[PDB]
Amino acid sequence: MQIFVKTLTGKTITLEVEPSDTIENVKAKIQDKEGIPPDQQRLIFAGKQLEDGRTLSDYNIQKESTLHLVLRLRGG
Repeated sequence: MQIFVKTLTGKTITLEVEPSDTIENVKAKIQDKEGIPPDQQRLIFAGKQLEDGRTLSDYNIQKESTLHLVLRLRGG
């Protein structure tokens, strides 16, 4: 399944992942493309932060959805 990722810079990028992918493996995909360490990024959906070791299936995230990519800093 594919989806779109939106950052604070208003950048939109599409990623290919499996519904059984772990928040880790997925972060790895993000790091590989954005080169941003996973320890500096946080992923949130449905107002909830994804926990490490869990699969997407855990979080009813279906195909073609918008994921929120937040950096280490909460904001300005």
